[PDB]
Amino acid sequence: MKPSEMRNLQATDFAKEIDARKKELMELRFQAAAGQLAQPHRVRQLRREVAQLNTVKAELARKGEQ
RNA sequence: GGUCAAGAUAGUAAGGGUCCACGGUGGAUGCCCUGGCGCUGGAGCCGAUGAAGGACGCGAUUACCUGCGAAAAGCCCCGA
Repeated sequence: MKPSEMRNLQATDFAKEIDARKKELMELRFQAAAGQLAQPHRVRQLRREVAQLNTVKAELARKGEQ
């Protein structure tokens, strides 16, 4: 989610922890339009995760090279 | 009482007038402020690591605005 158990992983996993959510974030987005989205928040969350799932990855891009 | 004659005179308002009562219209007036004006002082550059100012977007529902910008009404960190 954010702690040292987020970065904890592989760069590729970051992607996996990305390209998988936006796979949920889709089926969700579909549901909505199809009517049944009972997890309005899920959306916002899943989303918020992807944010972190990059901000971090991005924090590395400078720590270990400057 | 009456009839006849001669006189005189009022009343009704279709509509109007003045005044009062009560209303409608309309926004003056008074009180108020979520908005302005001036002077004093403070502060005084921004931009190819891409401005100024904008287009299209982001929301469970979003047309206007606001904040942002696909990491999209927000993401990390430090403090409070």
